[PDB]
Amino acid sequence: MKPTMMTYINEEEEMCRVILADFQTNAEKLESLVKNGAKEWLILATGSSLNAAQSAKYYIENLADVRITIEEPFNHLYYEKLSSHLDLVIGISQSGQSTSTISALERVKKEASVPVVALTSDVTSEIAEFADITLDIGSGKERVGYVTKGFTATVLTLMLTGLHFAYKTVQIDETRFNNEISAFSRAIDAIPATIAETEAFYERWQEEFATAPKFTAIGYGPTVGTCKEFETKFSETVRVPSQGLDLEAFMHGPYLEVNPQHRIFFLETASAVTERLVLLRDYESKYTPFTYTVKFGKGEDDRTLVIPTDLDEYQAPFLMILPFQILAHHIAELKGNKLTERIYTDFGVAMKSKTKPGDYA
Amino acid sequence: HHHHHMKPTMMTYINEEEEMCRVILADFQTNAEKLESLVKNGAKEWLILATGSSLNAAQSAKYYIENLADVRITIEEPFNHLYYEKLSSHLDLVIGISQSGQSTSTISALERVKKEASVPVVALTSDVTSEIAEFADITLDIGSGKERVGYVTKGFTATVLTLMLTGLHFAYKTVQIDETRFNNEISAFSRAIDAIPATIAETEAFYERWQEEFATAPKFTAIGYGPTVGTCKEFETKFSETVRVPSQGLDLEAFMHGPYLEVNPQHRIFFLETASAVTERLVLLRDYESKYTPFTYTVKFGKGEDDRTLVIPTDLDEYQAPFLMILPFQILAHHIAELKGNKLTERIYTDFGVAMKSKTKPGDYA
Repeated sequence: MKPTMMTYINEEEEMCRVILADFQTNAEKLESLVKNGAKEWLILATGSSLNAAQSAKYYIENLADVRITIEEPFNHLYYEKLSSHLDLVIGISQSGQSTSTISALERVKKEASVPVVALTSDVTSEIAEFADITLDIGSGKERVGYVTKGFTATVLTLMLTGLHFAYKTVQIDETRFNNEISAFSRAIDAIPATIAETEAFYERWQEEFATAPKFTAIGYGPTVGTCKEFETKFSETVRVPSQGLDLEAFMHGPYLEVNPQHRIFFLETASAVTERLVLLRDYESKYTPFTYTVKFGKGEDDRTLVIPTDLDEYQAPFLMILPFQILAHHIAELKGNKLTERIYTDFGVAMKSKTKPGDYA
Repeated sequence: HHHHHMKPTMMTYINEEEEMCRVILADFQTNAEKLESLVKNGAKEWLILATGSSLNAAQSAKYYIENLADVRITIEEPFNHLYYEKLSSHLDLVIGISQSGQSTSTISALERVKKEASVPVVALTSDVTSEIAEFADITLDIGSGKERVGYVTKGFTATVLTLMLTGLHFAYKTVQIDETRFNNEISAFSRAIDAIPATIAETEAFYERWQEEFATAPKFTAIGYGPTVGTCKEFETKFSETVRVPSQGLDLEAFMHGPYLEVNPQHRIFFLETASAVTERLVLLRDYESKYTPFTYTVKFGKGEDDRTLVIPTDLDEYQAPFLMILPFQILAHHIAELKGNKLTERIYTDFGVAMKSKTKPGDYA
């Protein structure tokens, strides 16, 4: 039997337990390159790796004295200038085989003396050549190309690395450090219940998904990274048009597209701007009956998928993606998309975007 | 006087672009000087705060400006910026852009910058008397006048041109390009403006040739790279608002890390082709996807391979290209929307901006 996305989703709980138990050693490796701190970071990543970076960015910036810029690497190589104020560069590629990410790091290594870290699931892959250190996201080899556990591993590894960096640079104290670890431990404990809740939600609403012509996920701040990975996952698997959007970006064009067949997910986190999400959900629910909320802790009705733990908005993207990983798989299979039958398998090599054929079952 | 049958349409405003651009070109040195008065010691790090079509305009002009001047431009969504971003210690200039000047996100993000930092702030808008002007040191007019259709066309074009010409003048004034280059750039934009009517006509011919392929299109994609990613984002905004089927503007290489797996034989895919270091990558992708959807099209300058290419009849380089490369899509958005029966003069969701707290006032729409 070939693995499926569910194979890997079911492996996330233990994988994250291990990452949380062992994160200080990778963080120490990174810290040793920037012993006086590193105020300005550049992350070079594409696809789910870029979405992972976007998902972790504000958690890191909230705790550490750090500003993170995230750039698509092909664009970066050919069109961007390097900042003279850069203190650390991180390249992220789960496979370590995306040519754009590799090539962008090579350019940074050739042009600047800034420390370069690679983050990957295969520390012997091609990306390692152009980094001072190469760190392991802790996923192992994921043999389904519609990445689930590897995305989650990247997000958690980034967050915990930033957490430790904040502590080592004396931006937070031991109590805050430990309380953050406790939050992640509780979230990991909630993974099976989160899977169960998503199963229940899917079973309840499956008739609304079978012929849905369009999906949209709306988030804000940290959860824009979750919306981008929703987009990537749904596009690749469900294969109907799917969009992940910032709440306020939505208000300057996308709202005009809404029709009564749109299926729209609202990602709700506790924040200074939640009232704006509530206004928009109430408004759009008048025009489409196919609205859903994903949120933490509390729920009000059966159109809300309640993740049974509490995370703050910065931590939230670690677990907020999980329901969507599952829904992408289940809705794709419902539509008859047969996800173990691979498609466009010659593309990465033909297009010069991958060093090798995908190592997928 | 409201006359229901005499309302302006997207075509009204498209048809005003040529004359509007002549006037912008005539007068560009004045706005540029106003900006330059705020950054006399130089300005290497710029932040542009803008949303929607204003953001897409910034993205469309960014690499033109960076190619001529030793400047780095960061473009940020203003709501997100206000609530989630830190300011760089190294920022030299902030530009807020809003065509109406009434987008609360952009206004509030500038307010934060005015309250927290001493960095000069410029606002670019069609209405210099609007709310955005409160939170800028100087407020510059994009030169469009009042556009009373929500699906902006001329205003978008005015913003891209105003940004490019401002950056051109900045580069020349600061002795980063020579007089020959400065004058050659003005001539390139003048030729492009003069090519607007022919570009309209070519787009009409292309639309007439392929309209049957657009009528029942369920998904559109536009693919670009470097400068033309801005054009792709404005394609996405315009098509989503008017044609109202899922419409995506994508970077060439980003397409290769997820979107390619969505392709099916109903996808209508536009390839934006400019001369560049990376055009061979676009050729590879077009040839590959043409095996899996029959609905492929190219938009390019100068000359074209076949009748599935829309040929914009002037010579613009890749950095200048986004000024004119949007024009065919503005026309196509209109025409395809109307073909689909979408009745664009019938306003929709008109309570939204005020109810959602994203606009300070109702839209001034015909």
